[PDB]
Amino acid sequence: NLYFQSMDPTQFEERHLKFLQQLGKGNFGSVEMCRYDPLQDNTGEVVAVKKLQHSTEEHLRDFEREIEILKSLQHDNIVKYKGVCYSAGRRNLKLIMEYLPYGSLRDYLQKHKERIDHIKLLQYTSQICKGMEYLGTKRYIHRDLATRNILVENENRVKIGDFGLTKVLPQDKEYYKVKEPGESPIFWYAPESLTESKFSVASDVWSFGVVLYELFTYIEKSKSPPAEFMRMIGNDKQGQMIVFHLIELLKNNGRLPRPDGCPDEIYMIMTECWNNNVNQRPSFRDLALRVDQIRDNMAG
Ligand SMILES: C[C@]12O[C@H](C[C@]1(O)CO)n1c3ccccc3c3c4c(c5c6ccccc6n2c5c31)CNC4=O
Repeated sequence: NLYFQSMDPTQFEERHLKFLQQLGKGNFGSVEMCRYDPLQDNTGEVVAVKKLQHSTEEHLRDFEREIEILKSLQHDNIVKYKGVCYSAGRRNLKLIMEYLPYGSLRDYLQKHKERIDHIKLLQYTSQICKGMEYLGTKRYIHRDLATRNILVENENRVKIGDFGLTKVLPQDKEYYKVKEPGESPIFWYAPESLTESKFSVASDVWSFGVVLYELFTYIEKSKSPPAEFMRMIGNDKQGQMIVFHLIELLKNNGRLPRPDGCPDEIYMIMTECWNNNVNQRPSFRDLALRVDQIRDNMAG
């Protein structure tokens, strides 16, 4: 009460934050490209700005937690927090981040196959694992690992990007039980996430296996996890029947197929991440080491 705590409201003043264009839609909000030009001389820094799509009291509270999460993270493979803009005369909140020119990893794989080979895919895989190791040290569960939520700075560097679903583990437990679910990326979910609403570092590892799958399909049409799972379930199915069949499929060892051209060793990593036994999944530290040893064990 007596003394409130707030980010520096003069760091990014709304009157110097110039809207350039929309960048995309993410968890609970949208992202725009702006220029922050306090010397109004057509210089300044380009930045990315996240804003809520539905500014309810609950969503604003969740957004504050998301902002605090990102601000607490400093890592080469996590998108950089820059600050907050208290816009609308300090009666609104927007998140300011660094601008990463190539957008989502999902879109980069589709648009820039000319400069992607397996060496680059393994490099991105390694970087993703290291960012996830770092999140683990803060007891953060990302909860939406997918190439749509990873960002590309340049052909040599990717960064985990969208923290809209991220949760902090309770102090006394190794999982977070979500008790108000909204829109769920079910084709990235671990089985215990589908059946018990339990999220953990190990469920992030499951989803990382789907990310690895995505990388090695090169976002080829018809190979995405939704398209492949729907092909296995039956493209006709609708509503909850889809979830029922997905759960039944995963519990009895149905899995995404090996992508064309994917080495058996990379597919085996995917398979080990996709273990119904939560405790037997590898750690992100195991995965970073194994992937970097594979990379290092090539000639050169
Ligand atoms: C919504 C989304 O818009 C596109 C990619 C994206 O993640 C959607 O796939 N998107 C871009 C498309 C083309 C160029 C740049 C971006 C971009 C950026 C960010 C984000 C970001 C941060 C937090 C949540 C979502 C974010 N996006 C971002 C984003 C953060 N910094 C960015 O440069």
